[PDB]
Amino acid sequence: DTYKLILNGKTLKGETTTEAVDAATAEKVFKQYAXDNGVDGEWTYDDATKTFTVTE
Repeated sequence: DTYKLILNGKTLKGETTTEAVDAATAEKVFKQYAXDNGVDGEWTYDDATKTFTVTE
């Protein structure tokens, strides 16, 4: 299904999606994407909304 990543970083801000079979695939894309974008913050996940949040 479609999973969402909400980025609230110092310089990086946005919302992206990915297509994954499960959230624990989605996390290991998002936790790559957040690497590529040098994001180092606190992560939360809400299953009801299939949304990841990372906050520097």
